[PDB]
Amino acid sequence: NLYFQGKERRRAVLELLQRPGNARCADCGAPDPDWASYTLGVFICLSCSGIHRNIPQVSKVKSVRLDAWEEAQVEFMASHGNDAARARFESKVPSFYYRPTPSDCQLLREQWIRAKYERQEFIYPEKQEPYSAGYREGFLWKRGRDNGQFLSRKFVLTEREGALKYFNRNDAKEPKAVMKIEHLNATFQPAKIGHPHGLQVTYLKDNSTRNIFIYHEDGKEIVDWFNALRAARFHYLQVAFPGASDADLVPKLSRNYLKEGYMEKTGFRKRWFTMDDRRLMYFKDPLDAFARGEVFIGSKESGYTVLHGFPPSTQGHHWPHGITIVTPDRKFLFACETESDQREWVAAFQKAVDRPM
Ligand SMILES: [Zn+2]
Repeated sequence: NLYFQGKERRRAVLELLQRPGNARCADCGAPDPDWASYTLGVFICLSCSGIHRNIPQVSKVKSVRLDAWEEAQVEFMASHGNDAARARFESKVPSFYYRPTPSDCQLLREQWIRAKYERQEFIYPEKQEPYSAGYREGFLWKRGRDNGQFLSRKFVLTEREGALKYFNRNDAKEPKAVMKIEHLNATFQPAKIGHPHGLQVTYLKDNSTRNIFIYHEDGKEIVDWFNALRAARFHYLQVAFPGASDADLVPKLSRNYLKEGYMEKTGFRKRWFTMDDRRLMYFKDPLDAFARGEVFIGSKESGYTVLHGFPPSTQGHHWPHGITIVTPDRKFLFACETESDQREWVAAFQKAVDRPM
């Protein structure tokens, strides 16, 4: 009964999706993947399948449900799969190495797939040296301090000195800037930086917060920089926090910002705000080289409250939608342009409020 034959082959491959090990995209972790690399033997989301197609000499994809399958292809998935791929392709992933989520930028999702399956960095660990050696140097494009032009500059990350440094566009032996690892936070910001490989590096200098904005033409190179920076952070935290587990530390290597955007602050004046964990920073503009100031936001239990609207007898022209933050010592007033802005900011603030000290 050929109908039964066809049906059985179809339900065989579907049943593989219905294995717990295959319940999430192999690459980004999105639930319920619908596609497959029948050459890598993994189940993946639509988005990751699109990336896989761009490495055709490595990965060939089909829809699990909507494409025709050969017995041997189904058999290959059955002998392989996502657990198998974890053991094979993620065998030697360093603890510091950033693993992308579905909301990450394309660069990170793409480079993850390439690192695992193309370059096979976690099968052959000598390939990990760019981000594992505690020393890395190379050229990067850096946004001008006070202008929008990028200049190519030599950067050096040196664990021995606990710093990232760059140099002038000259022969000089002494760096232009030294950025200490202890308070360095690197996040990818392609939208903001206006380059798909745009990396923001934010650090503490002379008890003030500073930003640089850099990129490399090559996706691999920038992502190597990023992971090198994480390595340095990790090795730092390990020293700083004896007895802390890997899991304790890894979430601290770098931190995406809870929320960023324009708000008005007390007259009222528009500033670009950035919520970094418990630290609400502001700037004149997103590409400002320095923080103009900062507000700390502790726990509800520590006397912090987030309230909607403005207090009675608030005066001025402002944006319509107010937020008040009550601290044990002070009051902070903000005005948001829109309600969704307000809702968004309220929630970010509340995240800090709701989290114990
Ligand atoms: Zn995916």
